Amino acid sequence: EHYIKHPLQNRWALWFFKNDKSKTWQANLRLISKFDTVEDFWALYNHIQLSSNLMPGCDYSLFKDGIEPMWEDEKNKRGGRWLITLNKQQRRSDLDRFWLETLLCLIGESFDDYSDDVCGAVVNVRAKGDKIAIWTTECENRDAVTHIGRVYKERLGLPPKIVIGYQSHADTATKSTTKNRFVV
Ligand SMILES: Nc1nc2c(ncn2[C@@H]2O[C@H](COP(=O)([O-])OP(=O)([O-])OP(=O)([O-])OC[C@H]3O[C@@H](n4c[n+](Cc5ccccc5)c5c(=O)nc(N)[nH]c54)[C@H](O)[C@@H]3O)[C@@H](O)[C@H]2O)c(=O)[nH]1
Repeated sequence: EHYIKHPLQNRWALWFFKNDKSKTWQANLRLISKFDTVEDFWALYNHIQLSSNLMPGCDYSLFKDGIEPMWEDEKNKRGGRWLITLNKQQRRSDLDRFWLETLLCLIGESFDDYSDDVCGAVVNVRAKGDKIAIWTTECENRDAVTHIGRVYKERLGLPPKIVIGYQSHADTATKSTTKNRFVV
C-alpha cells in the first residue's frame, strides 16, 4: 500500500481551450490542473480526453507553472514555437502518439542546456488540419532554438524529408505567411 512519487524538475500546468465563437478567445481558455511528479502526470493523462477525441477547434496546452499558454505572456512575448502540421489521416495514426511523446519530452527536461528556454507545448485540433507546437521563451537565441528543434524532431521520429519551421510569436500575432526564423 506504499506509493512512491517521482518528482519532476518543474511544475507543469495543463490547459484546455473550448471551441465557442460566442465568447472571446481568452474566455475559452481554462486551467485543468497542475503536477510535479511522474505519477500525477499519468493520473491526469489517464482521465482526460485523447487529442484525437477533442471537438474541432479545441486545444490542449502544457506549460511551466506560471506561464500562461498565450502569446502575450511575459515569458512568451519575445519567444516562438516549433510547429508540426499533420494531415487528416495523421490524426488517428500519429496525433495522440505525437502529443504524448511531446508531453513526456517536456516533463523529462530533454533539451540539455536549453531546457530553461522551453515554455510549453500546444496541440490544436482543427478541421483544416491538426497542429502541435513547442514554445520557447526567446526567438533570437539561435543555439537554444535550433537545439530544441533538433531534439524535438528526432524524439518524435519525424523523417528528415519533412522540414519543420520555427516562427516568432510577435510575427505570428501580427500576420496580415508567417516566415520561418529557423528550419530543422
Ligand atoms: N469569437 C471567437 N473567435 C475565434 C475564437 N477562436 C478563433 N476565432 C476566430 O475564428 C475564425 C477562424 O480561425 P480558426 O478557426 O482557424 O482559429 P485558429 O485555427 O486557432 O487560428 P489562430 O491560431 O490564428 O487564432 C485565431 C485568433 O484567436 C486568437 N488567439 C489565438 N491565440 C493562440 C495562439 C498563440 C500563439 C500563436 C498562434 C496562436 C491567441 C493568443 O495566444 N493570444 C491572444 N490574445 N489571442 C490568441 C487571436 O485572435 C487569433 O487571431 C477567426 O476569425 C478567428 O479569429 C474564439 O475563441 N472566439
